[PDB]
Amino acid sequence: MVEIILSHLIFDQAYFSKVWPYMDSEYFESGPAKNTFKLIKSHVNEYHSVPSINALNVALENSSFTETEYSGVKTLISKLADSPEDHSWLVKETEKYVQQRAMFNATSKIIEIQTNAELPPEKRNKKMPDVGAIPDIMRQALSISFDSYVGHDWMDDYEARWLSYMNKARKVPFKLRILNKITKGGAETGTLNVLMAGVNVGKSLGLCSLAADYLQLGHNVLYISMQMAEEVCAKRIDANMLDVSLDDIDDGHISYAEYKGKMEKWREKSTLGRLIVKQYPTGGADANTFRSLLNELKLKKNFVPTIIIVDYLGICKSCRIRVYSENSYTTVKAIAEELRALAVETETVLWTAAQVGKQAWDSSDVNMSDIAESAGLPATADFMLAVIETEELAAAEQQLIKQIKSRYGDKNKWNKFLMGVQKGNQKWVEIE
Amino acid sequence: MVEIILSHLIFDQAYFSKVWPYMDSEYFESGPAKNTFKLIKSHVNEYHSVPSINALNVALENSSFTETEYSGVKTLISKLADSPEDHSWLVKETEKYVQQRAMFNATSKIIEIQTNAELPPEKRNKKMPDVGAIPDIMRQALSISFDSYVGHDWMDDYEARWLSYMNKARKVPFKLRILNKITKGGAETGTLNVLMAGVNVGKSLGLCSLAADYLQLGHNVLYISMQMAEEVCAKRIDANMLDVSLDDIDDGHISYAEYKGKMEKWREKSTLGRLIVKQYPTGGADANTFRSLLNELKLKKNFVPTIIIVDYLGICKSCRIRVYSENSYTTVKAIAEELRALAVETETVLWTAAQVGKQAWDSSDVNMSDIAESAGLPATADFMLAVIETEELAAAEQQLIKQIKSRYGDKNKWNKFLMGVQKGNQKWVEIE
Amino acid sequence: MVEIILSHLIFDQAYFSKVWPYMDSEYFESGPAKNTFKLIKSHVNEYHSVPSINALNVALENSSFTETEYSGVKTLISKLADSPEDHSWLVKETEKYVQQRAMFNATSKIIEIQTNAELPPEKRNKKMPDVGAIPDIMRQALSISFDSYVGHDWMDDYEARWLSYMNKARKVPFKLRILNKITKGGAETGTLNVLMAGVNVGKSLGLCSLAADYLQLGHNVLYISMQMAEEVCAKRIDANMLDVSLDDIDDGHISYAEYKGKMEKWREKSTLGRLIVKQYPTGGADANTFRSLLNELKLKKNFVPTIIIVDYLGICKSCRIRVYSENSYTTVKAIAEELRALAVETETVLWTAAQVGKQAWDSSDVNMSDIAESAGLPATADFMLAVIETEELAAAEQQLIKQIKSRYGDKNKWNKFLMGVQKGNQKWVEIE
Amino acid sequence: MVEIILSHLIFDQAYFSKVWPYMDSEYFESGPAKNTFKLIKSHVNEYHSVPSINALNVALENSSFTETEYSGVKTLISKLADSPEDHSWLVKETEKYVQQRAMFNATSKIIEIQTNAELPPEKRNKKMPDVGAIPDIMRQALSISFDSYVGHDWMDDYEARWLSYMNKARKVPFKLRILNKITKGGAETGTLNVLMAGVNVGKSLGLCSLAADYLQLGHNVLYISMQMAEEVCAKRIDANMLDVSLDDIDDGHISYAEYKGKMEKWREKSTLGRLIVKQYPTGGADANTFRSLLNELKLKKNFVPTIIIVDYLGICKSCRIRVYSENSYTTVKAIAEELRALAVETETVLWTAAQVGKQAWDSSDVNMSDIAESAGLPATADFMLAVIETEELAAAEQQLIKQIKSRYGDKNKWNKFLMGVQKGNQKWVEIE
DNA sequence: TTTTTTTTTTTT
Ligand SMILES: Nc1ncnc2c1ncn2[C@@H]1O[C@H](COP(=O)(O)OP(=O)(O)OP(O)(O)=S)[C@@H](O)[C@H]1O
Ligand SMILES: Nc1ncnc2c1ncn2[C@@H]1O[C@H](COP(=O)(O)OP(=O)(O)OP(O)(O)=S)[C@@H](O)[C@H]1O
Ligand SMILES: Nc1ncnc2c1ncn2[C@@H]1O[C@H](COP(=O)(O)OP(=O)(O)OP(O)(O)=S)[C@@H](O)[C@H]1O
Ligand SMILES: [Mg+2]
Ligand SMILES: [Mg+2]
Ligand SMILES: [Mg+2]
Repeated sequence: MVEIILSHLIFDQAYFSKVWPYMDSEYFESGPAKNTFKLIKSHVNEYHSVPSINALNVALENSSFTETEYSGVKTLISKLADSPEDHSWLVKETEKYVQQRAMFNATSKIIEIQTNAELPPEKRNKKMPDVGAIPDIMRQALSISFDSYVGHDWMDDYEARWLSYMNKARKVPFKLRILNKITKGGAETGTLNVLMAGVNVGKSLGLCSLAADYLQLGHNVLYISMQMAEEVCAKRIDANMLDVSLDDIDDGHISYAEYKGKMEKWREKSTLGRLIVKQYPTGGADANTFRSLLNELKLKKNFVPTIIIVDYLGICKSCRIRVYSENSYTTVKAIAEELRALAVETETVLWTAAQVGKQAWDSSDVNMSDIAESAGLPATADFMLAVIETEELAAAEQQLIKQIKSRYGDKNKWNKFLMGVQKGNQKWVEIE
Repeated sequence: MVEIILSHLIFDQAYFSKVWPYMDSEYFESGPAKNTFKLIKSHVNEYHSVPSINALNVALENSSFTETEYSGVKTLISKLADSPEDHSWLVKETEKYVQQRAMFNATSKIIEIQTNAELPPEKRNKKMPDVGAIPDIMRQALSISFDSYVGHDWMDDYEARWLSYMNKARKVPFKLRILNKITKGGAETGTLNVLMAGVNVGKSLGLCSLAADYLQLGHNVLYISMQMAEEVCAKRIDANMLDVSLDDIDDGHISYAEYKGKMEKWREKSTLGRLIVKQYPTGGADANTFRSLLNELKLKKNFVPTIIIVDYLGICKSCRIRVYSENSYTTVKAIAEELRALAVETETVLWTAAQVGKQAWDSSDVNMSDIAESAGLPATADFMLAVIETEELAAAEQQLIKQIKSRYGDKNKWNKFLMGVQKGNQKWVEIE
Repeated sequence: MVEIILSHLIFDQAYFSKVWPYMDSEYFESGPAKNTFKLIKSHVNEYHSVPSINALNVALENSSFTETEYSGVKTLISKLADSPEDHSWLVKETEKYVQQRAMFNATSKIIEIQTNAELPPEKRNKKMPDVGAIPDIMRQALSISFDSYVGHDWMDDYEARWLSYMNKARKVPFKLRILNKITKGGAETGTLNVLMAGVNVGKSLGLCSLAADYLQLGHNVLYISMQMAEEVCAKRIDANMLDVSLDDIDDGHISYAEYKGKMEKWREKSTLGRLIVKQYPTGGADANTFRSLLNELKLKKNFVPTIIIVDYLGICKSCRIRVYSENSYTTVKAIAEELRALAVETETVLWTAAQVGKQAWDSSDVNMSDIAESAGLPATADFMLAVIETEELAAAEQQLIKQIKSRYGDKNKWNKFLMGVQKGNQKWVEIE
Repeated sequence: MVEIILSHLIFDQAYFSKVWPYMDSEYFESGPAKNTFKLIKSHVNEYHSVPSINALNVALENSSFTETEYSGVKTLISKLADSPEDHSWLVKETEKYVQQRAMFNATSKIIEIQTNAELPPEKRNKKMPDVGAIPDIMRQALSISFDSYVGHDWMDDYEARWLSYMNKARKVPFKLRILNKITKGGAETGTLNVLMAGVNVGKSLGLCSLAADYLQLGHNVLYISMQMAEEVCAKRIDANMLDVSLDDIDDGHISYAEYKGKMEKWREKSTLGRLIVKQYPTGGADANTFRSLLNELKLKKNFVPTIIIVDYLGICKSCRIRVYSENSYTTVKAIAEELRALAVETETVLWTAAQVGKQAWDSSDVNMSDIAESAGLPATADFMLAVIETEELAAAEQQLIKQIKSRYGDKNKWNKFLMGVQKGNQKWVEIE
């Protein structure tokens, strides 16, 4: 029914107002229909009005396509004529036609991706998406229903807004009291929280301590280590949970009986979730890789995480920018934005680590301007905490956590407090 | 390869154990292959054992099909032979075949769903799923593999992680008591270890001493040199091992009797490894060149290294970044990441050296901020030591090895420790 | 004998382990044999084992091949069969076949090289080697035997190392005993030696004196002067060797009989080499230019230098770097690395010059931190020297040398030795 | 080409004496060309003189030739003319022909060697060289050049070098006795010479003066100005040459009659050169635009300069630096290198100006350390005169010339000298 | 040819 759609795009102002915002060039044909719609779209972009038959003929004469295409477009334009119709049958039929064409294009692209990925490398016609984003494309084929959400009205829609304040399902409480106090109830789902410490100051000890604390509070935690292996992170978690020093495990001061007893005692407790550690090579995982990991975890292991942790965003690969194409600023900003998009998609608290510049190392204070790889990371991150350690603090078994970007509350209040990091047990303890 | 799959299902046993749970009748065909697999599955369900060829013939006789296909099935079971193929290739090829067939089935299913949706509701099939199920089932076809483990589970896999604590399987001792003490068992496999010092301060001296100590502990050590050539390194090793000064070699104070006698005395030891010294042009070798070198070392001789000593990573080239496309920071970070990836792939301890800045060449203390080239090298490294030499230290044949970074222990317990350095013998001795 | 080679690759473990590491795809043909070897090589790379017939004709042959290629590969794979042949005749015949194919490929390559170079520019197919490097390709093709020579085994190659020690077949002695007692026999072959003096302090008087000494020692010397003309240097050499003041050759106090006669005196001496002087514009000569000059000298003048003296390292250009960089650190380091690579490739002692920092001007002592252009140059140099004659040594015709970096020995043993400069004769004399 | 070669062997003397030693029978053909050269070689041997074309015909008349050869030889002899080609093109073309024929013969010989090598050992030719001789044979093909001049060969070019010292082939006098005294006969070709303008001491006045003394000595001078127009610079030149004060021209004291009379008086003198003034915008002239200007002047104006004077080094731009700066050190160092490269490649004396440090401005004495361009100009400059002005020197109409860097001669011989600067006529006169 | 981030280096 392409002829009817074009005719009522021309000879119906009411029809054009609703269907146009959604009409696209890939929904008609590879011949006369697409060319006619391209003519109409160019005229609309140039004059912001629906062209007439004379305007279409003039644009057709000032066009460069061949004789066959010219004749087809001329016949199609000559066949366009308004008919007595009703707005509803046309809008519903157009929605059905657009949905069918979107599904057809999506399945054609799916077949193309499958037949392209099944090719020897270096001859796979790059810039074509991989099989990993096969379902997502189909998800885009179903989100076309002529029902775009205009937005949220402050006065018209306030009961629904008020039924989001006492819900509190968005906030995931910590286990430390100070972190809950500064965040006013803990971190929120669909966010990107960051730890900035430097090199060998913490920043993975803190992530492991957070993972252990969330695990004790009945949470499913997905640790993703882009550098350290799976047994080192698991060893850190074991040291945190079992209250056994990493030196004791290395020096064999803990027996198999004690280890088994502690593990079974933790297992028999109802207030304990599941922690899963996954390792990827440095620069070999992205947002799409994490989504594939999420899907295979949900299917194979029936594991649905809420506290997804990534060891370092700077070590991950952007899923949109080719490697080493853009500078550190753009690449890191894109990676952080994609991670935040993943977090809001799966509705999980995302925790990450970030390096500071060389000038901030061995300094008694770390500012937000000391971020290493990009200034956009603080802009695209919900909460950031700076971990500072000096010789005096190290001798006191304490670290100073400074609130650098506090989006859940006022950062001026409680800006710097001293945590009791214990490096042997990979644990954070409070001083209150 | 359905014939191979069926033959190794009937005959091979470990392949049957690994591949049978991930087998469905929809993966094979709609003809003789499907019928044969159905017969095998029925037999294995009746009797919990793999059938034989005579059993297959009996099942065909008692459980019959239409002769049209029955002839094709009986001629299909005439070629299944033992054919002792290797297990890894067979498993990988079967996995690829089942993944391809799953993708084909998912595409056909989504096409059928789309076709059914187009049909009017009066005559549309009821067993077919709705269009909304198209994405998820596609995901069900994306995550199909033979990997029963998707990650590391803290509570599920408490066993097989305690084994890694009893038997280290990662630690490699240092032959020096101070380094073992500050490392708690020595450097670990799949790690990048760095000695940082000023120009001609003794980066090669320390690396040669470590190589000699590893060689005395029955280790395969591969010394790759982008500079310093080859012979020069073997002379340093000879000075360390044969207890002859460098001046003696270049002044002719050692006879061929002493040299050959000491070499054969070392050869008679059963606790001696192999030391291959390889030379590459400065800036003319990368991680892939190292992988090719390892492959040719494994082929042309029975040499698989456990220690890999790269003389200086700064004078290597990245296997991803084009030459001089990026600055020092990005290139050196990429080189360090590639070297660590090589280390984790080969499960070897990779030692290397790095230069310090121009400002630290005449300083009694060297900080992590004094690293030359990238600041991401300390981030990528697993263990970094700073070699400091001053006039007072040189007057006593000693250096000031300082812990810059340590993923093996707390860097503050023994941060700075004096080490006697015999430059004539190119040897590190410990003060006792 | 391609069929026999492939058959015994598939069906012989000993033959495979003997001949596979020396196999290349450029040896068989441009038809079925090359495709079969590609399949075998891909299988061995992927699974580290020799493929079987089933793996070849099922798991691998189902790939992107045309009908003719598919038929040829099928026929060749079906024709493969194990044949009983002695495993001393097979290896020798395979080695002969490989050598013949390498020679054939080299001949075709040099024919293509000549055809390309015969064509006029703008169509000359860059990155293809010039006509000068025809003999090296043929020589490489000649030495294509199946001998395992990967690196320098420490225990297996101590005989050759001792031969190198006793022959001292790396040292090139100086004519000055002071420079021989600190270098333990002079400079080594594959080395980069540097002089740092300042502005109008030396830095070419020293290079000219070293060239004159090497000329008197029978060495072939190549003086590449980027900053000085081909004649300004020669005249300095004449002043050094003829014991005539540099001013006397300008005012005219030396008669032609003296000049020609003194020259004839040197010519009659059999311990005199060639000091060929070649000038390049300042900033217009790289390592590739020097290689072209070496090839031209070898072909035309039959001149193979043992000493290469570049008048100034910092006014050359980098062959690897394509876009000029305002950062002097990277450019000078790249130039030094390329020069040292050239030196180790040609086994020629390479002397050059470096500029000291303005702070070091009129300073009684010059440290290594006074290097001006780059801090990477001292890291790549094998031996550096500093000239620090400020004001009083000039009145006594003296120059003090500090020995800033010494890779031939301990630089703290004889740090200063107060060389006897003579600027009129442009030479160095000892203070014995 | 063979016809031309034989014709100019018969009918020329310089061509014969130049190309006969490099002429062989195998270089021509297997029919007319080779036989005809054989006749020339035969006659050149029995009678040591070039045969007459009739004598060459007499050789054909009296020689063993097959009917076809004898005819072929007669036709070729009748086809030789005494036409006059240019010598350089003839020598170059016959060299190329000889090189191509030698390469073809060597390639055919190595192919024949390889073919003979792949033959039954019992059955092969003994005279054919072994395969190992292939790389040497090609070398003999590449060692064919009518004239070998790769650089300056010491002990092989001493007679030519002496003719350079006596004839002062490189020196260009100054017309000022003091400047000739300190340069041992003037500046040299292929050099960069700069004057260190101090505190508002000067701006082009000196370079304009240098553009008059060279003009009076007969040299072609190209004055490139950036901060001035052509008319203004030529007005400064007129002031110096016509003895008219600079302000007198603007005021109008000098009339057209006197101006034209003085100009024609200068034109009558045969000891006068040509001055070409070219203007470029500030920062819009790198030392690659100057090459284009020289090419245009040579092609169109036939003006090949011996002196090139650039108004100001700082105003110039680097050919390949992209980013320019009003007063940046990196640009000045690059500009100096590019200008000196231009001087070397054009064999011209290049003069320019640069600013100095404020300390050099306040202090009457100027140190190389006290220079705006440090380690950049006193490294690429053969001569650097420090022209500074003092109120006392001003009151006496003088300027103290100090010699800060003299590659030509000893810097301390005559370092300080007083110059009679006239600021009105823009002139330098000597002081008794 | 400019523009902007980050780093590293060096010169004043
Ligand atoms: N095995 C161990 N035993 C004891 N202490 C350890 C051990 N590993 C690490 N530490 C301590 O933990 C501190 C911080 O460890 P990490 O969390 O790995 O630092 P980091 O910031 O994550 O390292 P990078 O540079 O970001 S990869 C170190 O400085 C050590 O003091
Ligand atoms: N060939 C040698 N003969 C004698 N002593 C040497 C020799 N090479 C090095 N040394 C001594 O050992 C010290 C360190 O040398 P290396 O370990 O080779 O240098 P490095 O720290 O690797 O730095 P580079 O690579 O030379 S910039 C020197 O400063 C000397 O004291
Ligand atoms: N013709 C000469 N007569 C006498 N002494 C000279 C002569 N040329 C140079 N010198 C002296 O030689 C030294 C100059 O060093 P050179 O060997 O020319 O190299 P350089 O000048 O230091 O290099 P740069 O980059 O040009 S500063 C000074 O001590 C001069 O006095
Ligand atoms: Mg970390
Ligand atoms: Mg080194
Ligand atoms: Mg010089």
